[PDB]
Amino acid sequence: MNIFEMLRIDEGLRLKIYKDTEGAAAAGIGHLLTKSPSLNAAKSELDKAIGRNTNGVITKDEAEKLFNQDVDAAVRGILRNAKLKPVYDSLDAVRRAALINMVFQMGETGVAGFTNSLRMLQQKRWDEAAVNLAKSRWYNQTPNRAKRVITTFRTGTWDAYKNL
Repeated sequence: MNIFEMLRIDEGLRLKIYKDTEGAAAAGIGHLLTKSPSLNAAKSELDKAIGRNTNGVITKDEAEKLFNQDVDAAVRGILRNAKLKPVYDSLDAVRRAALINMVFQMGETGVAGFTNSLRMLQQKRWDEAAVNLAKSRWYNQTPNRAKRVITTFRTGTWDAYKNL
């Protein structure tokens, strides 16, 4: 199990533009295209991202290419962030993947906002961090995914993804 397999499980794979959990236009493996409600705006962003006229459909190879770029961008996003880098550096390899998962899902700005949880993660207060991470719109909007991520932060193992 690794970060690509983990996010692949949480994001799924769609070879056509689709609305994500929160209405935004997305495609492939959780690749956010636009918050805009325009199907034309989303299509335009997809063509731009892929470099060709997709007409809203992409191949598996293209979904994966976008996926590699997005994971890479999530990591570098974490490493350039003053609030996130310290937390990331203090974590073991499995928990680092959990932090990357969150950033991939809600952006470094959103995650950097989980101030108290980050502090708790830094101090390695796993169970307190888990409780605090659950008191969020994030958890309430996407409970099944949030608990797999929270469980990963709490235990330091891949158990929450093992049964999947």
